[PDB]
Amino acid sequence: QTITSLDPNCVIVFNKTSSANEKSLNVEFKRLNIHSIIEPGHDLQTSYAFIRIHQDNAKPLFSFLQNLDFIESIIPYHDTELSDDLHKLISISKSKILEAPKQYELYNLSNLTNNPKQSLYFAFLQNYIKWLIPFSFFGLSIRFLSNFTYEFNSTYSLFAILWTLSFTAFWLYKYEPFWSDRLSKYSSFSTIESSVIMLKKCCFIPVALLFGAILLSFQLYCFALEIFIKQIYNGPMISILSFLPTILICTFTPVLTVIYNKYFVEPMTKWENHSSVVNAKKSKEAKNFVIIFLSSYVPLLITLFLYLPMGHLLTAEIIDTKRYEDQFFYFIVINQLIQFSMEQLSSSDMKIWSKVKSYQTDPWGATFDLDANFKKLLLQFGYLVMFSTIWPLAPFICLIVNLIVYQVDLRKAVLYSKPEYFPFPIYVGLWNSVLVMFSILGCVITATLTYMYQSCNIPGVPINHSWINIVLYAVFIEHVSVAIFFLFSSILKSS
Amino acid sequence: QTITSLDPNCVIVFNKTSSANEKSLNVEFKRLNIHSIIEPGHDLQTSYAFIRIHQDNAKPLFSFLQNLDFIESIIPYHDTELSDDLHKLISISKSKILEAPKQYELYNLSNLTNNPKQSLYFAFLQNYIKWLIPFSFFGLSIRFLSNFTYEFNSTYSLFAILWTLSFTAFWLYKYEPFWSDRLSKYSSFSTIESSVIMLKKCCFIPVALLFGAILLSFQLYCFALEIFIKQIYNGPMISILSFLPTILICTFTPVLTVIYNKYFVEPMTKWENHSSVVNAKKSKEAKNFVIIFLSSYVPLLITLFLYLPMGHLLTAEIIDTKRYEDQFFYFIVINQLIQFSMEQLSSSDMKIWSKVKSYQTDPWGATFDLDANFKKLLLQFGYLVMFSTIWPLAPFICLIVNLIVYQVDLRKAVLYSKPEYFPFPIYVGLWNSVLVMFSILGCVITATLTYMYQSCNIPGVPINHSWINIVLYAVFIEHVSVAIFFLFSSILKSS
Repeated sequence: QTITSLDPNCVIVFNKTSSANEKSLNVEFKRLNIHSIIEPGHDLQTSYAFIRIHQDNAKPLFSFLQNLDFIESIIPYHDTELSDDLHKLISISKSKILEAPKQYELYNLSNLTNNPKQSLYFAFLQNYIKWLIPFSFFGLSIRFLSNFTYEFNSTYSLFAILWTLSFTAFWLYKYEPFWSDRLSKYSSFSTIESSVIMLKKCCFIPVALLFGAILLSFQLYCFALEIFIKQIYNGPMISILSFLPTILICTFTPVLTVIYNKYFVEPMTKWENHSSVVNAKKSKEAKNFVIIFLSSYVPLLITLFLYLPMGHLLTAEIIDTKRYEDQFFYFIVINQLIQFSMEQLSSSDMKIWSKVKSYQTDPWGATFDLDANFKKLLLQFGYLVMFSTIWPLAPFICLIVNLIVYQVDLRKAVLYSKPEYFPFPIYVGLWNSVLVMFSILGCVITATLTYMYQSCNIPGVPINHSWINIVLYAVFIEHVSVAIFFLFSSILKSS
Repeated sequence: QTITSLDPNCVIVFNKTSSANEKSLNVEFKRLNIHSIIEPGHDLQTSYAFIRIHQDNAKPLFSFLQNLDFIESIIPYHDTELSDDLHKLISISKSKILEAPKQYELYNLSNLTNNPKQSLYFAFLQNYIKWLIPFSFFGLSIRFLSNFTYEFNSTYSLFAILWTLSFTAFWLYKYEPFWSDRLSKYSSFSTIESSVIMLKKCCFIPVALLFGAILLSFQLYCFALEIFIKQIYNGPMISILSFLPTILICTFTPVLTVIYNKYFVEPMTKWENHSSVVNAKKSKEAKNFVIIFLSSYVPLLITLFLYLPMGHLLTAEIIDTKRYEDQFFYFIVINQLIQFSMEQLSSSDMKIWSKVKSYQTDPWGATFDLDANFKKLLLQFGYLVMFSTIWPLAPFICLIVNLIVYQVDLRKAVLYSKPEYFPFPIYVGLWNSVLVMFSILGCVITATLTYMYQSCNIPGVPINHSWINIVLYAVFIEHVSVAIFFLFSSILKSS
């Protein structure tokens, strides 16, 4: 018998160190009911177990495997016909690439892959693209038909606020209920398988605040150094010194992140002692999102809320009128492009063996990480909601990047990602609250920015207002946005 | 057979105009299974039906009554043993009146009467008294031990904010879930027995805003008239003209609310066309709370936030240093006292007949109104949360009034109120959101008042700050309070 003729439904990868003992021999007798073949693993301390299971002899095998406690991992490998079906789904997906993804495609993927975790992220991306199409069209129209005042235009900002609140409410209370119903409704088997915890988690707030203060102070100092070298420093090599601010932040941020995770995030997450590992990973992601937030948006907020307004004060011991334009260009086009760029057995038996090996070793063969894929989308959303009023072409670039990212991620998560959910039944959370916070913050910042710079004294865009009126308007916009979001949430929840 | 020997468990009161037709005989024929006695009602167009039911022949009778559509009301009248037990419970309640009511008494009351609404209201009052006892002791201590600066003391204000947030969170997420579990857990029979509705309700927001603007403008005009009369008016009858402001406000508020209800609240509520009459009553109460809020809290807010600070500005075309003191005294002692003050058959057969008469006619015999009894408590809570920093004796007066009100309301709702829930099983909402709003607003107002008047230039208590810092502090306190409330809610909900 050969692996190809077997058409395995699952691989029981165990450490070959334990398979040196006859436990691997014993599990063969335990598998007297279903065919199995054992082959050496990727390394000398692993050995694959290509087995085929049905809906009948599924629960006993996993009930044994739970107590076996000598298995490295378990993968619900796709068989030949399922692999062909998913290849055909991908082939249908690649055609009409420029067109928005269609809902019925996601239903086929959810019925075939049976992965609610993938379905949730892909539904979020589909909703994002569908809502971004009208925003992209509106941005193009306001940029071209109303090119006279394409920067900080009142109508575009009203549309941005309304679109942000409506999209957040619609996703939270009209689509996410349906799609997350599949998280527990199907929940066939994730192959991975109280108040004191919340009290302990609250104790990390001062630590996050302190580290955010450290990061903010360093970034402010780096901005001061950059403005120094670019305005009032008269050295010969201007260009060479211009790289110092970028390398300084690009070397301090990873160091701060690594010390943060090594000494604060990991020990405190261990101290919390979460029941399930998924909760521990979610808590670590939530704690680590503060650094990402303060490293992604802080430079633009410093350039906009400070620098441009208060530059005239710091003349004693001419501001760049277009600094924010190129900064936003770099953070909305170049940065997203970079992120996309960096992120004796027979031939068929060897193909299956290499597929399992890629599932176990290669970075693209790792299991679908919903958190790391939601984080990039939410960061792009924050960029599109907080600063699209600067450049109305941000929705269009975001839409194009989203289409490319969707077409790449579908292929990766379907063909190469290690499966997690079996077809046969056997025995979002943080990114919603972060999305809501991003929506409110984006509405506030957009309204405040357009109040500030609609009649700004800087040519081609100081403020004809005071530091009191701006803050009062920001508070008013925050309150009105919260009220509008509450009304939308109630209206959509009643359905 | 006599009514006393019958010991009725329920009265089927039907209109005697319909009982002129032989339907009174038809229901008697249906009542061939359980004993029944029919007597003339309170008026010539009503007739009582003293009947006794058990858990067996109860559902068919009530299904007949539902199909009958000629009944006036149905009352689960207490029998002799239940009446004696409730009399004993009241007799136990009256003793230890000055002591806080005990939980086992409420457990006995809920087991005997089986009324979830009464249990909920009395649980709220019990929790309120229990939480107000330490606040009362703290107020006494700060008034007497720290009498030097008893007005607007920082420690008392911090305690007020913390106590408010903790009380709201504890009631919402530790006691209310348990007590409201009995709302549907028992739910034996209330004898009374979607997106378009929410959209239609939202259309009333501009109407409420317009009416609130009208009321606020009128109250501001009357405040200006009062300050003119008492400060810049040199007429002979200074005392007689002092009554005119109060007379004007007390005649304009009732006509304003009567036109509000007759022209706006009723037509719009009918337009929404709520399925249940309970929802209609709740919606009518919610819209009418804006007028009550603006009639109760605005004058003190006008006296504190305005008048005292800006009195010097309006000197041209000496402010009362104790105006707010006497106003708070009147609104926290006298007003609550006024509210409490203003709010051939045998002898036993006559007693039962008169009891049914009182159930059907007398105002104290009306069914227990949870909304009208929650509203008074919430208004007192709003006063105590917004303005107790002025006079630290407010918690003590509130506790005394609450104990008296509880001892009166237990007797009323137990002995005299018409019952709604049967023992045999047969086939809060607005005041929580209002409570949370009162908590946040009270924290904000207390903090702002303490900031303003701790170092006020008015003797015996202009502001050493500006109109910017005060608003900034108010916004900061609102955000901090909402964050603290969210943390408390999460901590208590995880349990």
